[PDB]
Amino acid sequence: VNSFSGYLKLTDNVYIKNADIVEEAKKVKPTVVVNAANVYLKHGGGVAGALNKATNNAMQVESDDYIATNGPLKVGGSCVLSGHNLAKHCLHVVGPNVNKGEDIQLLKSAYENFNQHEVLLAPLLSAGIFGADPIHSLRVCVDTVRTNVYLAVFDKNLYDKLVSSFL
Ligand SMILES: O=C(O)C[C@@H]1CCCN(c2ncnc3nc[nH]c23)C1
Repeated sequence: VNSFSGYLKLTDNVYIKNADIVEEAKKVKPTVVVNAANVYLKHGGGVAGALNKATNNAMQVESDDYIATNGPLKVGGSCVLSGHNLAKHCLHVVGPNVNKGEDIQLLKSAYENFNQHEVLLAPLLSAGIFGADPIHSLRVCVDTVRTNVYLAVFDKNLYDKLVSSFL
């Protein structure tokens, strides 16, 4: 038993809810919140901008130090940093950005990072401003992640569509 509430169960291990991941994160304090990061950890908009804003820019400050030491992430890759006031840890995961021409097949590699964590609160990778089809992101998620993932979908219209079209 864990503290996530109001989720619909899609599979043995994948759950979904219409929620703001920032507000969901501040209430659950999950062990891991996933950020929809880019390779530079420049948290300007979308989920990342919103998560970073909720940390009063502390996420960005920590991220800039990470990049200065380690260089950029790979598309499909991840790093674990602090969760600040939102979670114990933040798993920054880089899904392909269709609006940059990145290969959608890397979406599976991106979701594989979730398997290193027993339980996660996450957005749909490559959705939103990253330009992928969220229905496809949810299919790849279900077919790739084996650990317990709680998906927060900000848009109520999208949430209902994802549920109604799920196979
Ligand atoms: O509806 C969804 O979950 C998908 C969208 C796609 C566009 C970017 N996204 C977001 N952008 C800015 N703030 C957000 N807070 C929660 N999600 C946020 C998520």
